[PDB]
Amino acid sequence: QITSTPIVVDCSTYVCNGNVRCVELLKQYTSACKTIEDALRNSARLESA
Amino acid sequence: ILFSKIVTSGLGTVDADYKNCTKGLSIADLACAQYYNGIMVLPGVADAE
Amino acid sequence: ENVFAVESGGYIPSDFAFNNWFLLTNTSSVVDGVVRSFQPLLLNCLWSVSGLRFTTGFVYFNGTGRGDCKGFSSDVLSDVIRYNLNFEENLRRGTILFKTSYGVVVFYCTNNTNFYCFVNTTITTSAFVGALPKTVREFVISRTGHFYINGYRYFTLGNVEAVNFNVTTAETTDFFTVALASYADVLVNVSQTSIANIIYCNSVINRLRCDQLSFYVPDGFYSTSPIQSVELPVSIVSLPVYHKHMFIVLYVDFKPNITLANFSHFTTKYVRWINTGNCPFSFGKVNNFVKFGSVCFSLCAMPIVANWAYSKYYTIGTLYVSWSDGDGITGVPQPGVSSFMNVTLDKCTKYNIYDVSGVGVIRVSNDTFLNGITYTSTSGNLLGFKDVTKGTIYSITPCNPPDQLVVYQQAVVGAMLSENFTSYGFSNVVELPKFFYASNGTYNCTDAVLTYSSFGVCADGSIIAVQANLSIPSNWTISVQVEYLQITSTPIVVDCSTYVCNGNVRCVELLKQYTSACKTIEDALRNSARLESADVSEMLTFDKKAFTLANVSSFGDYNLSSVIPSLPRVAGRSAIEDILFSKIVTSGLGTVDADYKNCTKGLSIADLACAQYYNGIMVLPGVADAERMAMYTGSLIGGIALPFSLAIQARLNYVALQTDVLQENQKILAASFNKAMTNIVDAFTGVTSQALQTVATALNKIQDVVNQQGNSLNHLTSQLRQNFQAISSSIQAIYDRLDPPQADQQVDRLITGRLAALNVFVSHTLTKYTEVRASRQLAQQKVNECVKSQSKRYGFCGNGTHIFSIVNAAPEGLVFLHTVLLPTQYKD
Amino acid sequence: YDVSGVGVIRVSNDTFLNGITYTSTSGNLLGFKDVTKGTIYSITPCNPP
Amino acid sequence: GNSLNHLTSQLRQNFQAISSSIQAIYDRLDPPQADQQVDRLITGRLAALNVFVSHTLTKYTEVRASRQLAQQKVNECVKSQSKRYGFCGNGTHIFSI
Amino acid sequence: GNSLNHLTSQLRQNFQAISSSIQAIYDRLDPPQADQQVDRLITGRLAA
Amino acid sequence: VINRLRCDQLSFYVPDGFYSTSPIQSVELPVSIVSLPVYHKHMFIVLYV
Ligand SMILES: *[C@@H]1O[C@H](CO)[C@@H](O[C@@H]2O[C@H](CO)[C@@H](O[C@@H]3O[C@H](CO)[C@@H](O)[C@H](O)[C@@H]3O)[C@H](O)[C@H]2NC(C)=O)[C@H](O)[C@H]1NC(C)=O
Ligand SMILES: *[C@@H]1O[C@H](CO)[C@@H](O[C@@H]2O[C@H](CO)[C@@H](O)[C@H](O)[C@H]2NC(C)=O)[C@H](O)[C@H]1NC(C)=O
Ligand SMILES: *[C@@H]1O[C@H](CO)[C@@H](O)[C@H](O)[C@H]1NC(C)=O
Ligand SMILES: *[C@@H]1O[C@H](CO)[C@@H](O)[C@H](O)[C@H]1NC(C)=O
Ligand SMILES: *[C@@H]1O[C@H](CO)[C@@H](O)[C@H](O)[C@H]1NC(C)=O
Ligand SMILES: *[C@@H]1O[C@H](CO)[C@@H](O)[C@H](O)[C@H]1NC(C)=O
Ligand SMILES: *[C@@H]1O[C@H](CO)[C@@H](O)[C@H](O)[C@H]1NC(C)=O
Ligand SMILES: *[C@@H]1O[C@H](CO)[C@@H](O)[C@H](O)[C@H]1NC(C)=O
Repeated sequence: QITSTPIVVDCSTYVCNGNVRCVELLKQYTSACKTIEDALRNSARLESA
Repeated sequence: ILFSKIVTSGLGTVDADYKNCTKGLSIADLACAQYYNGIMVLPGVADAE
Repeated sequence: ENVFAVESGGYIPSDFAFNNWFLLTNTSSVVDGVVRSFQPLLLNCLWSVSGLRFTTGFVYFNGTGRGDCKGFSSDVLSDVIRYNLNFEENLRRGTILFKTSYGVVVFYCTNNTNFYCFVNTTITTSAFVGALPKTVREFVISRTGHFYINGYRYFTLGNVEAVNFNVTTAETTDFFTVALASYADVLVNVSQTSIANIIYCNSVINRLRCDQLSFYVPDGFYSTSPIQSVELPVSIVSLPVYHKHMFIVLYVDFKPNITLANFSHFTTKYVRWINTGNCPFSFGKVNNFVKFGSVCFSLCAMPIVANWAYSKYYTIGTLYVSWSDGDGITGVPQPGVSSFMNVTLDKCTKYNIYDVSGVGVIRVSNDTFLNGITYTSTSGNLLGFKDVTKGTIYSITPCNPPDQLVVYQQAVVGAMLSENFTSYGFSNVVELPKFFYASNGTYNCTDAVLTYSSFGVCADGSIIAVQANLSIPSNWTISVQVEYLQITSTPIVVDCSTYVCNGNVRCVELLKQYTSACKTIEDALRNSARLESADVSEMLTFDKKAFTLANVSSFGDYNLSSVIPSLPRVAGRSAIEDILFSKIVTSGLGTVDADYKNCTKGLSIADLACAQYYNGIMVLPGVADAERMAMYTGSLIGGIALPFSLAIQARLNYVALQTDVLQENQKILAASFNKAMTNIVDAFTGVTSQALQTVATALNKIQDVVNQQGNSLNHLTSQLRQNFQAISSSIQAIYDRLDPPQADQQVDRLITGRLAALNVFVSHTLTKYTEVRASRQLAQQKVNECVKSQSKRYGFCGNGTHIFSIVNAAPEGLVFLHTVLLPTQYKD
Repeated sequence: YDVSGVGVIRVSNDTFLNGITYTSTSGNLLGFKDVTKGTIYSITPCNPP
Repeated sequence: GNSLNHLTSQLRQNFQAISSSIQAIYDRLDPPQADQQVDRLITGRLAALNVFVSHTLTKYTEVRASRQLAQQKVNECVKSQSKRYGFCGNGTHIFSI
Repeated sequence: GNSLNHLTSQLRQNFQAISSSIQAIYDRLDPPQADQQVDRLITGRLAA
Repeated sequence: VINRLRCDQLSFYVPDGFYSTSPIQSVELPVSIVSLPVYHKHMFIVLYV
């Protein structure tokens, strides 16, 4: 096996399914999105390089 | 032959093509079902070419 | 005067110092940190009125009464009025007057009756309200009636039309600025509970910054979903039924008389003096197509509660409902056959199709499925439906699915999309095999900077794919190239008990039942930190004599002045590293230095480094201390010095004998060296396409690497607010409210939450370390292959023919100053 | 101010205008103002690790 | 396939909310109680997402070893004759494609 | 040792459910509510 | 103290290293309260059994 296929997720769209009020409420979970999607983006970058 | 013998899994597609996704002409195939949840399968690094 | 011209669009001019603009709050003002919040900071007017012209003079929220606004004006309804004073007698004398929809209110304060403050009200009555703080200097009123002093909400007046002063200055020096404000939402750099500076969440890039809590943005492919329309048309689809209606109407009358009339479809009506109670539905909201099998109403319990001034509550009665689940009862917005089907295509539309409710864009589809009526994905979202009246199949695509942006030099250059039209103000759209790509570039560029797995984007945003006598150069130029490699991560350790139980002794004594939970966490952290310290400690060799060969005199015409580690300790940091450490903006989210000597001595309120220490998040001292790094790098520099230009000439000789060690060429190459050195120190200090772009990349990568640690730390220290479905977020408050039997049944939720939080944070740590390890091994390899040696491959040690390389300390990392030769000024 | 807790209370020489209760990101109180005298009392937990 | 299905199916469960659809919640109740409903869903979604991250990171670190091995095996047995038995197959190596 | 102990001890916690044991919880309640009770145990055990 | 630590390790041997610990707060504590001024109109509720 040489490579997986990199995946990326988008926090707010997954969690709130696009309800604007839910997204306004998700701001209270400080950095709760950042630390997920960063841990996916950086690994995808490493796999590509 | 290998590419024909190995069968993709209906649990989740692992390569997707987004450009037709928002056109609405048809009910979405599994790739756009995922894409409406923000799961965005990226193009594989090692293209067959 | 620090008074300013507000710019068109209501922006504060970015260099304003805010020297009295307190951040307003209803509670618990913060000490330090980046916050994202709504605040009244979009200004319709600011005018400065000096003591020469203090007069009585009301202001309405419609802006009438305003003075000569400075710089800009607008006539929208402002929501708030902010008064910034400069005269110390403040509100101690004179009075504030207010107009309300049913009377007049006046605020005054008196000591001789400290200044205890009172209100007079006429539809006449008076009330005690509070006491004047030591010096009011800024104060604010909301149109809804909240009154704020020095940022804190003291009382409410209800809705107010206009505000007025019976006030005069003490001296001709004095003036006050009055400004009409409305809410923006903003990112604020708070320090010492002062504002330092802000950014508005206006533009897209500012949306990113406003939702990464980061003033810097790295380069990379950040995703977003564009904001939806504030309003929607409504569509409804139903199965045809035999139509019949019942009104349910609740009548209220009182004096300090509730009745039900007559006490397949139905609807509900309700008709400074209703709550949902324990019912799993809300009166009125029942109309929103909730279902029941049957329903009964009687004078679960919905108490009807009168309020006075939002200050007293009186349960004037209770309505009881009983309901069965099932169908045949639904809300309907209006009261014998055939279903309505008001459906709008293309417009993003709230829908209730077959009692599945959502938002999306409905469209006609060419698909023809004989089975079914609604089609769903595995996630349970509605995808499409069949009009039973016709067999028409419709598809339910959500509006604004996520895009991916390309950010470079803190600008948006390009955007991948799933649709063929431009957006965001970009110019042209090209179709690539799996997506569209909008941008503003023109495709003349030939060299990318970002690599989307298999594509490049160049500075314009143009996507590019990537994969007889001779004109020998007459001369070879030298150039400099920079690599940054991360080499360590600063270990963190958590005291599991003091984090989870906050030190409350009952909680600590409860935690013991969570057998070995804390052990297997803190043990994983400790073991990682040991390994980190050992693996770095072993890597930093030394040799005293080899180091001592390094001195700036001992290099002739090649001016390494900025690299040679400074005279202290064996040494101090060298000038380039000094530049970097001053250049990198330290994170506002998580301080990764520590000093615990001060955290209890208490002379000043705890700064972040102690604030996160009280929860046990003990940042350990770094394993690669500055002095040791300087000593190592010095030993390397003296190693490569080991005549100083004669070794260089030996290399030039090898790469081209007859040209590159001619004395004139030697001198020229010394000049080229000094030039390149100067150009890079220029680029690091402030204001080339294969040179300074390397500097840009290294500064980006370093700022990124700092930022990602700060955010990992802030996740953990921010989950302490989260109440995990318990009565309240503070353990002490719970034990005050409950007897131990119920107290434990509540506190078990906080414990099972916070242990999840730690079992995540440990994962962030251990994966970060495993990413670092590969980098450290690679850096070691590059030390062996390309400073202590001469490279035998292009590219691996700079794009160029190898001559020599140089090593310096940097935030958690090493910088390699490679140098290489390039062909130049060809002759046939 | 209806925040209940345990701590050492100590007068502190730092002075501010804004606000009343000073709190960290974790929501622990770090110090409170005396409205009547303007001294700021810092709050420090007993037995930090 | 299993990893993606698990992730995209956690999205269906109700995590002790009244309903697994956010629009249903905001339709049925009044915002101050609907919020302390929806915070259950939000926490459950975040949990599942943070599991899926760990599936991805483990899969990457497991494949990294295999890739580095494959690059070693090619650097041997195609660019050269092999110099040992067994490493590139039971028998005496000649070449590999 | 500690790894495996931390695994096996999670069964004792009731995860806010009425009881830490499935038989008891399914005995004392009616199925359409015992089921959404035991949901809590399921989710807790999976996270462990 | 070392036994107090062992009781947290659930082990009779404690490998050499650095371990985090916290001393124990005292068994009795002064109550202290601070409040804004308010108009007072105290009421009793007294239940008799
Ligand atoms: C302190 O608490 C009060 C309420 O507890 C906050 O006042 C509320 O502020 C929001 C926005 O800041 C107001 O919402 C606005 O209402 C108008 C109604 O016409 C609407 O047009 C706007 O689009 C927006 O929805 C809200 O009405 C107002 N009052 C209440 C009772 O909610 C105040 O902001 C809080 N202060 C801080 C610093 O948090
Ligand atoms: C947030 O504001 C603080 C000041 O309140 C900034 O800290 C200062 O920043 C300047 C640069 O503008 C440095 O020269 C000072 O040494 C810093 N002093 C202190 C005490 O912090 C901080 O940099 C600001 N944050 C950002 C991202 O700009
Ligand atoms: C504000 O409202 C009052 C009464 O509605 C009116 O007299 C006044 O002229 C208004 N101001 C402006 C600028 O329209
Ligand atoms: C109005 O305020 C004044 C002082 O500002 C006070 O003397 C007077 O009693 C107040 N009016 C009433 C009706 O209490
Ligand atoms: C792109 O170009 C057009 C016209 O040149 C301009 O209106 C638009 O703002 C530009 N956008 C960016 C991001 O450069
Ligand atoms: C796709 O976009 C290009 C330009 O971006 C345009 O010329 C072309 O007509 C579009 N094709 C379709 C099918 O929309
Ligand atoms: C090198 O450059 C610095 C820059 O200020 C200069 O002061 C110094 O004289 C130069 N030469 C040496 C040998 O350091
Ligand atoms: C830490 O304590 C020492 C004691 O001398 C003091 O000099 C230093 O300034 C203190 N640090 C801070 C941030 O107050």
